[PDB]
Amino acid sequence: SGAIYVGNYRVVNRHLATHNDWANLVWEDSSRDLLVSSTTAQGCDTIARCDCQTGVYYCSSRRKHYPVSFSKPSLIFVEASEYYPARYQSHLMLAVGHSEPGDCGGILRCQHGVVGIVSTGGNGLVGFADVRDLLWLDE
Ligand SMILES: CSc1ccccc1CC(=O)N1C[C@H](C(N)=O)C[C@H](C(N)=O)C1
Ligand SMILES: [Zn+2]
Repeated sequence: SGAIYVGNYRVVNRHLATHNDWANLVWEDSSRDLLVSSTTAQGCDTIARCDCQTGVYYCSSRRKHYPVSFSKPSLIFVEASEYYPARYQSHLMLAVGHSEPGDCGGILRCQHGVVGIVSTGGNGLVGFADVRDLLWLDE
């Protein structure tokens, strides 16, 4: 679980969005596993606008932060799951690091701000949905 709170927006994994997220929907994209809902309170986070490929992410299944080197956002095949058919997920960045399904929502940050959230993983891999291209999150 986890979310980004920026301005009057809440960014979550689309597959973990609540009934309240859908009732306050701003934008969603199944191919990216992202959903953005509106909030009444002002957020605590800021978004990176950069091309960093290193950063630190929070791993709830270890209660720890880990440093990572990750690939640039790209179209990657993700096998069928409880929430999606087998498909290509876009804007996904992979890295070597521990993750389990419940780690989705953990934030990845670089020196410039929030980069994205955990969205996929595997046998010693962790994948992050990028948010740096969503320029409208800052206005
Ligand atoms: C950190 S996730 C992880 C980690 C280790 C091993 C397996 C996973 C699960 C994972 O990769 N999923 C893909 C995700 C998606 N973005 O399509 C939907 C997730 C779901 N709950 O249906 C399953
Ligand atoms: Zn950066």
